[PDB]
Amino acid sequence: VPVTGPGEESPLSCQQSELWFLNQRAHLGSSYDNVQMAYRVIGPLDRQAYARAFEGLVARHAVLRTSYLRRGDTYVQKVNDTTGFAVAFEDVTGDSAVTEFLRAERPRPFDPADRHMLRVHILTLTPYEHVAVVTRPWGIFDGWSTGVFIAELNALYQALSRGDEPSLPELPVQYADFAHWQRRTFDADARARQQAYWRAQLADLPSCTALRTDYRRPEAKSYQGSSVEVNVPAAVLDQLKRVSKERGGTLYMTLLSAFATLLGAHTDDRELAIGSPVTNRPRPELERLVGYFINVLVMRLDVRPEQAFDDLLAQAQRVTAAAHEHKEVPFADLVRDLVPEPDPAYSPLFQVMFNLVPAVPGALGFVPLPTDSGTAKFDLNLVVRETPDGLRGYLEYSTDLYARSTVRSMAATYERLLLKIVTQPGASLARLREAAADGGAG
Amino acid sequence: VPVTGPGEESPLSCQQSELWFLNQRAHLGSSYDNVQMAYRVIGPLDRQAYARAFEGLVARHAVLRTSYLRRGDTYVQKVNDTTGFAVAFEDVTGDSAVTEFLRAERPRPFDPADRHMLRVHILTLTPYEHVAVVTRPWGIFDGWSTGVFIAELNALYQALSRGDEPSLPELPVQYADFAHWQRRTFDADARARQQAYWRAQLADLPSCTALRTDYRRPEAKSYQGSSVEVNVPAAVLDQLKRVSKERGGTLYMTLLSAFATLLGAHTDDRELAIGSPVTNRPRPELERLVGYFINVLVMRLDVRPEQAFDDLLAQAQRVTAAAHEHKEVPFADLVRDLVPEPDPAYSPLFQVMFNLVPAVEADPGALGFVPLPTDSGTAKFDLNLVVRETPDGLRGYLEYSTDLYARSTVRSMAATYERLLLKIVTQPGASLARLREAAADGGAG
Amino acid sequence: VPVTGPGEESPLSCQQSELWFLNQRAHLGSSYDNVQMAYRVIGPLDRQAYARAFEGLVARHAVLRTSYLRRGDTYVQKVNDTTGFAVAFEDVTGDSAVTEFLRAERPRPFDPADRHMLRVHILTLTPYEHVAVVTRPWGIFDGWSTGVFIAELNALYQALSRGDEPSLPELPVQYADFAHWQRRTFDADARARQQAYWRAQLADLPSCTALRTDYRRPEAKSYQGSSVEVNVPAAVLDQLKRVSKERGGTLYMTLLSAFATLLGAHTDDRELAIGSPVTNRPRPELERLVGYFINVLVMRLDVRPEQAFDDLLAQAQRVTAAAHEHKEVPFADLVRDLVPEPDPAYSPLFQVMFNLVPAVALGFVPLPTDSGTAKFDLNLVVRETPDGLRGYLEYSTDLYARSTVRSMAATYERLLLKIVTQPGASLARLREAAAD
Repeated sequence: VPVTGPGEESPLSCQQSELWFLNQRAHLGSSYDNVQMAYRVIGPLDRQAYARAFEGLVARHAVLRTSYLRRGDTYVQKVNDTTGFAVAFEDVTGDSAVTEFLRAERPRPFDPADRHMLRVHILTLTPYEHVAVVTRPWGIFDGWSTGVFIAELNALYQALSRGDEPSLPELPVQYADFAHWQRRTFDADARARQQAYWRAQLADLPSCTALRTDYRRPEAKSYQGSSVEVNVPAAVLDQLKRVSKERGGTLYMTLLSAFATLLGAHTDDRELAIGSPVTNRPRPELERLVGYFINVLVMRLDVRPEQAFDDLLAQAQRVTAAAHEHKEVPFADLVRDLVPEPDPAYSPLFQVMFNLVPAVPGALGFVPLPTDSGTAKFDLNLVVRETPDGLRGYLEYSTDLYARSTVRSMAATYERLLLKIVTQPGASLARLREAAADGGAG
Repeated sequence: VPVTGPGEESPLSCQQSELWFLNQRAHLGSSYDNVQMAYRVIGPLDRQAYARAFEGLVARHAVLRTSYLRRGDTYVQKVNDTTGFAVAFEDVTGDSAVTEFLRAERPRPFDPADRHMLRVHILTLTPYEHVAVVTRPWGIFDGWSTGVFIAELNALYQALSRGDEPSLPELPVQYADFAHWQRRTFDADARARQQAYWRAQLADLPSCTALRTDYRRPEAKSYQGSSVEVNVPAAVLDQLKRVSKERGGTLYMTLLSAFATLLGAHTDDRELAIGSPVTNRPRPELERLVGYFINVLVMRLDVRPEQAFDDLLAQAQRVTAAAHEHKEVPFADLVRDLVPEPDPAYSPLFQVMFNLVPAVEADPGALGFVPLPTDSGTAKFDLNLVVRETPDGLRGYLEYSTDLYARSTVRSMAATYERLLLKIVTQPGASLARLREAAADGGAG
Repeated sequence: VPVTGPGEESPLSCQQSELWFLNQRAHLGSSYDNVQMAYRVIGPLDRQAYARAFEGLVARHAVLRTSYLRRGDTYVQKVNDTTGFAVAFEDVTGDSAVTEFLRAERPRPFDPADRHMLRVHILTLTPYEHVAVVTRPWGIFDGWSTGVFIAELNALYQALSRGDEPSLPELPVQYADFAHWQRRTFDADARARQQAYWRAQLADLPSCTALRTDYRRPEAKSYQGSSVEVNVPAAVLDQLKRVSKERGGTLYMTLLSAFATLLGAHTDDRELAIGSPVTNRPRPELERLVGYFINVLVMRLDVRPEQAFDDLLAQAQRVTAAAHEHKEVPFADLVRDLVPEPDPAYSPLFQVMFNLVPAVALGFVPLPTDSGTAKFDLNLVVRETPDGLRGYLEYSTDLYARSTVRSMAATYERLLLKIVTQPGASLARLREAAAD
């Protein structure tokens, strides 16, 4: 129930603890992690209608028009009005101008005192070719909100291109409403409970996994990265679904177990810590809001190589079930508590990350543009998503520690490990790794 | 209508002029064109039922059990009974072992007098992983026959795994009946007319296209090569279909015009010759038969760079419509008549080929099928673009001769083709030079 | 003595009975058996001088410019001049490009009427890195001639690069003179005697060795294969050379006995036939020529498991000594006279081969080209080197997986140790000891 008005300074929610200005780094800059979306629109596009669809979308969701101000040693959020938001138009000559503009437009800084938190550009190449650029600061909204945003934008464009009017269901809940409702159902007792659980769980855990890289770890992190591409056939994915369903688990647990099995080849550690972002939407009134509902949990797994994959699956199921009950406390709290002195040479509390993204006549075609920022916050980052023709995704690595060929071999090993898990229903981790290694020179 | 009795010799069809033993090469071997088809089976497979499904496939299609006997200075085809065919079983440990076994199995020779024209291997890895291998000589059946083969194989296996009896459509006619009908439905006047048309159409054309290559052309072709992949997004494919249907043509003409536009950047020739295999199944009955129904036609296009792409599209539509009217005479006869002595350095009458493959059209304990790569390492032409249309866009590969090209040049060619399709979509009235310049914003490859 | 004039036609030698076009296979191709020879040249290389070195090398050796003409039911050889030969230059960027170019270049055909029997390519990678490629058909010259070829090429390049004059030993005779002399000596009586000896020696022998294979033997050989490496330390090689000396034998006999001991674990037969190429240059004048002097002889050994290794070594002594007295008759004639109707499933008269080859600014790094070809079931080729024994075990991919062949190679390397330590043990005892 709405408890906010104009000019109200409302407290930040639990998930706004890492927006963009609370994670400053001296050697990187203040805007190194701006999130940019680039698309190519193919077909006869009405520029004015499409821009007015963006304006209506910004006026609909209140997060895109929210500001923040410093209040002593903490920060607060403030809601502005939609006046002053305009879609910029530029004429470009070819793809070289487009890529130069994309490269020179993302790193321009956002400010907490800025009144609109969205920048929209429409680049016109020909009357049948347009590029839409959406860039926003970190911590504004997540991938689920990105899908909602894109679907709503498509609906608004289809409605508004003609003489019609925007016709969408209203949003009874604003983000500040969710913040207040969460904050009143959140006390020192629950915070202390979850911090105690996570300090007990992350006990006696090495500060950095013994990942045998290619190049010796630098004394300081440069935060430069790249990515290799991952593909899994649809038949293998269907068999993985069948395997997971009859074992009592889910697909995420199976893929996390496979990732843990892969990383056992690059380290001799008995325990492995992998970070994993989860969504926090515990209410039927929150599947349409555009906002940041992502909290990172750390998963600990036992990767002894003489055990069966079934035992690893059961352990991963138990760990995942336990972790989902204590996902309220922010990760930054755990970083501050359990890591007093962070070493600039590696990330705190984990160095690898696994992320399963949720699925989800005059027409227009949309081809996403390649957006490779070159940033890698951790040593490794496997982001995969379910698709009708199998599993698609990529593996992001820090360029200081690994060579491209080794990361390619790792991705191929993951793809072969999934098949070997499917086809060998009783093998051990070492047996599965040996079976996957027979790739025919890769 | 069926006009052949059991154990009757029948004449060869026009498309059977390209089998494998009528086109031998001294330094290459008789089995250098063997076609191998390997795929992986995931799930609980009944090996014996699958072998019986293969045997039923062999017993159902009489091309798979047809011999070729020499009568005078020509050949005739005889159909045998299915007895003698068997599936071979091997236990294989690993995937590199599978690759070595596949490389060893493919070049094994086939004989024209052999009673069956098929080899089937089932390789057991685990009780839930098998590899099925099918090998045949060239000229036995084509890709549409491969689709029919796979579909009826799956149907037979579903019928046989449980204690049922197969329910498959009865085949109206045999391939020998088709050959007899084709022999009756011409009195050598149509053949002479098609000779005349193709002799007039291909006249005054250079013997070899003046393509620019990385390496110098040897005095004798080696017939080795590899390929690089081609990928086009589904949105671009849909917009290409929209444009092609607006212009009144088909998608094949648009893709062929795009290929002709790409090739004009690597040659100073004003006019190109591109060969393309086409299907000739001119009755409803033959549409489900397993056999060879393919002929190759040479496409002659004018690629002057100052013309609009619409003019090239119209010319391609005209040429393609004209070529499909004279597609019954074999390409080998054209080579014999127009190229009395062929230069061993290059292939006759064309050196680049374009092929658009027709598109291929849920139990709880079902089986998964994953195709396995088959890198034959062969190259019959300088360049060979093979693409097929899929629900997720356009898939294919660009095959090239390793006597002439490095891999980076062919990668650049494929990327330029993929960019050219998009630039064709987004720029209606641009010329060929403008299209090439717009597509050239790809970072030098 | 030279008995050949310009433009004279000479008869074919006995060793020329297996060139490449007298042994064609229909399904394989005429050029499936070409020999490709690639090296890497590191340092500042004068390319024109090195090509001129190749031209002078082709002019020096008359086998490289010899044609073969059909006169009746047989062939004759004619020597041409050095005009028409040239080195081909290419700019290549990368190593995968070099590999692909090498794979493309080898299978190009050779014709018997060609004036030159070589193809030389110089691939420029950088102005300080080059790749030299030499390709020839089968039956032109052997490994001894390859060593002579390389040494003389290097000498010519060293002489020509620094503006000097070439100084090479004069060739006393030419290969056609050797063929003329051979026709005079081995005419009608030695042929009959050797044919009778080989008919008596290879009688009552199984058609095919009953080896145990991973896969079922196909109805027709495909001639595809691979290989695995074989490595032996120098101390072991020295001990083997010593233990051969105490018996009066040589290293070849000891290695052949060890190879036969290895094969007895995979076969239940009491008799083995092993083929082995043999050098035949029975004159001082023939030691420096470039040509083909190789013949294949069949060695028949008894491998009963209760005998000691000493008895097998003595039997190898006897058999090897007896075979070298009858090495003039070609192997093809023996196959024709002994195997009238060959079986396409296997090779004639033997299926396993053992080949021991004799031992041998800019830096040179060879580029190993694996052809993927196998003419027999198994083929052990070992080279003697200062650091030990180097070579490979080539196997047919129709019959064997790689793991079995690697296990065989490791067992052979261990069996050499077991032979060195205790030569008095039986064959079964050494087999059990070496299986660990």
